[PDB]
Amino acid sequence: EMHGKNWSKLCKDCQVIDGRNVTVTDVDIVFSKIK
Amino acid sequence: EMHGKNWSKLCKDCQVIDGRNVTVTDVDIVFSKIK
Amino acid sequence: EMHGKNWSKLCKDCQVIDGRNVTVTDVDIVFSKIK
Amino acid sequence: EMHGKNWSKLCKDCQVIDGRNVTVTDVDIVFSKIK
Amino acid sequence: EMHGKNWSKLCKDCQVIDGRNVTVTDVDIVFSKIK
Amino acid sequence: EMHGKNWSKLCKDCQVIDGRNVTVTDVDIVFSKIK
Repeated sequence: EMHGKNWSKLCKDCQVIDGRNVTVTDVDIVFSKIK
Repeated sequence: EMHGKNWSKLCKDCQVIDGRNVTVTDVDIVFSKIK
Repeated sequence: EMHGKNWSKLCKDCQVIDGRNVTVTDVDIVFSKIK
Repeated sequence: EMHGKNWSKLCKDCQVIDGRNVTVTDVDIVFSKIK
Repeated sequence: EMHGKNWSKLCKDCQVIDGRNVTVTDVDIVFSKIK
Repeated sequence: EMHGKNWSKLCKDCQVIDGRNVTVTDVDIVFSKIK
C-alpha cells in the first residue's frame, strides 16, 4: 500500500523528472507507453 | 491501495514531469499511449 | 508498504531525475515503458 | 557603415541570443540598459 | 565597414550565444549594458 | 573590412558561444558590458 501525508509525493513503478524549473527541447516523443 | 492526505500527490505506473515552471519545445508527440 | 511524512518523497522501482533546475535537450524519447 | 543583403543579419555593439528555440527561465532582469 | 551576403551573419564588438537550441536558466541578469 | 559570403559568420572583437545546443545555468550575469 501507499500513503502520503499532507505534502509527501510518492509513486511506484514510475518515471519522474520532478524539479522546480524543467524544460525539455527538440524532443521526438516525450511520453511513450506501449502495452 | 493508494491514499493521499490533504496535499499529497501520488501515482502508480505513471510518468510525471511535475515542476513549478515546465516548458516543452519542438516536440513531435508529447503524450502517446498505444494499447 | 510506503509512507512519507509531510514533505518526504519516496518511490519503489523508479527512475527519477529530481532536481531544482533540470533541462533535457535533443532527446529522441524521454519516457519509454514497453510491457 | 553596415549593409546586409537579402537575408544577412548583422549588428555592432550588440548582445544577441539568436537561435531557433530559445527559452529563458527564472530571470530577474532580462534586458537592462542604464545610461 | 561590414557587409553580409544573403545569409551571412556578422558583428563587431559583440557578444553572441548563437545556436539552434539555447536555454538559460536561474539567471539574475541576462543582458546588462552600463555606460 | 569584413565580408561574409552566403553562409559565413564572422566577427571582430567578439565573444561567442556558438553551438547547436547551448544551455547556461545558475548564472548571475550572462552579458555584461561596462564602458
